[PDB]
Amino acid sequence: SVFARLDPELAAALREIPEEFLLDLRDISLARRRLQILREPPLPSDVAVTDELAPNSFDGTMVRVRLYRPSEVTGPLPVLLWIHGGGYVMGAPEMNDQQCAELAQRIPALVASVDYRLAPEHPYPAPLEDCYAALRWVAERAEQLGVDRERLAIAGASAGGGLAAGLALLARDRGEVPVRFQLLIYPMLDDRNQTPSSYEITDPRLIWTRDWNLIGWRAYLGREPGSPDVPPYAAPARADDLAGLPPAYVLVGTADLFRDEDIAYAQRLMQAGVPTELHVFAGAFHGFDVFAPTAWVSQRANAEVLAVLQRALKLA
Amino acid sequence: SVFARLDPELAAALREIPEEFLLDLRDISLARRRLQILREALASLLPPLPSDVAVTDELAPNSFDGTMVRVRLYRPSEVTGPLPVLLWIHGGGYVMGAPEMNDQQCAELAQRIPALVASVDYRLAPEHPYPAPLEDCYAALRWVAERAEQLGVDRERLAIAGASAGGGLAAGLALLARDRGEVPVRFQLLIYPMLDDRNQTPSSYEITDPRLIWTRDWNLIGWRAYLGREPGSPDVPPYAAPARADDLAGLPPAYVLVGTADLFRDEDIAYAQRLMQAGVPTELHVFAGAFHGFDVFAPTAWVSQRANAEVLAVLQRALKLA
Repeated sequence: SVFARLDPELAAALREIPEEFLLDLRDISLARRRLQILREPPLPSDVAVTDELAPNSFDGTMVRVRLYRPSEVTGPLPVLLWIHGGGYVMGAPEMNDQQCAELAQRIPALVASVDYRLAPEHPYPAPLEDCYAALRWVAERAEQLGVDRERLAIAGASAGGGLAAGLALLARDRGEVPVRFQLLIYPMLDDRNQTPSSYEITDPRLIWTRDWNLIGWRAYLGREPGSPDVPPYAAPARADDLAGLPPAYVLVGTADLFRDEDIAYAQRLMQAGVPTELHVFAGAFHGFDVFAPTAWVSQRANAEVLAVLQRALKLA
Repeated sequence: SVFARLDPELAAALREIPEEFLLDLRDISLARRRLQILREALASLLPPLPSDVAVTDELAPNSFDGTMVRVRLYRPSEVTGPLPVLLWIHGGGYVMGAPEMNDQQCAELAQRIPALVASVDYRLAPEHPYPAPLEDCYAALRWVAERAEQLGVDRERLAIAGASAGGGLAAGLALLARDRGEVPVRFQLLIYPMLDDRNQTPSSYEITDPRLIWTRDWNLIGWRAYLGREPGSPDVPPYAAPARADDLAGLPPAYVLVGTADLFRDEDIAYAQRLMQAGVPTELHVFAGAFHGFDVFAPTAWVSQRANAEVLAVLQRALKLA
């Protein structure tokens, strides 16, 4: 009944999750250590996984970038900068090792996954400047990394899709690093929590609720959600001028808190002349693609993300 | 340049069409000829209709005015048990087209879903304005449901579908069928539907060159013919222009497809999002750099193949036995 608006296969996947495994953002610290304990087929043997460090001139820190290199392939590689989710307050690149290694192999591409700092300890702009530092490092060291600087895509899921959208705006405005494509998977990109869908999801059995969203945005901004003059890099839904952004793909489910902000952002990209594909999946919840990967709709989503990245990052 | 916003493979397809083959809606008889010529150019490049699909014509009674509506049936031979049914409604801006224009698409859907496909020969504007064309589709829907046990079809697996003007008629038919409460509809498949007469969305101003198939001016002429009133007039019924419908709750689950370079981009996105907000399960797919009719004008393009494969996959899933 909490599951009533879901694709029946997705409802069945969500029913098999024990109540004690669901997110509780009362205590960020517990939710994290509980999540990392939770997580723990092995990774492809033709993908080399290494950790590198990128200088961040924001505060002079070093950002860890986890690289996934397809060992088989020859010639220079396109690159996918991947940004993980977790509501700006949790997650690590390791949570997406499986997906990143699969994309490295199948695109094929060098996948560079950003170990960005978390809120509330490191609010905006720190986590986005971490992503920008990673992007700048890939671009600058392209020949050393054996990548084509002109085939640089950025991608993220949820909070990571918000960071990816804000990275596209920030990269465009700074005029240093060209970005070929942006792949936004159910991006968390509107702090205001005023869309119809932002009121529709309140039960923690649906993964990401309005209550979790308010806590995540409050931590990330260090300001109340919907505060005046939140920078467009922090909450891309607020960005007025979207002209000259990279070609985009946006995916979201109809049973996602972010349905309405994701549709509005994709439509505004289109109205600013940015080439944009938008796919809204019927009865799909937040994280359906990774929490229920055997569902017919999840397989369609995962096959499509691969197909659009193959096409976008393909040599001319 | 006119083709600047298009996927390069789609721009290549449109560059190949001679200027003299394009639609001119300022003369409806000329437009019907231009479409016959385009229809021949497209069909030229396609294989023959499958041999295992029987194509026949039947008549459905229309109690609106007592006329009979031709319904063109596409029956896959290799399936002897109960079939789902797809009611197909062709495009043509409410002023042109015939079911024969989609013989290839309907025969392939009948074979591949598989389903009985029933294609509506609705009357055209301006000779037969709203509501006649929609009541023709309603008469066809009612006939399929009533005759189901002799057609050998499952009336609990009845989908309605259309392209462009046919997608407007399909959306209007879902509303009319919901409100009359006689015939349950499992699914509505709307391909770049023409469903807002008001022409006030940003995308409705973006396409003015006839080389991009459907322009603002063609849209205003089509709507004017269909309504028998100026487009954007007050009180246009929601059945005639579904974008105007206030309450979308209880409509059949939906699939909506449109390209970013379609006049209908913004009305299609808005209709799909309003379905989702009314609790109707809805899939929306907007294809980057795709023009109006990209799926039939440029079927070999990568984006066209993805669109055609997805329409099939979605219908197979919506119409399969539980």
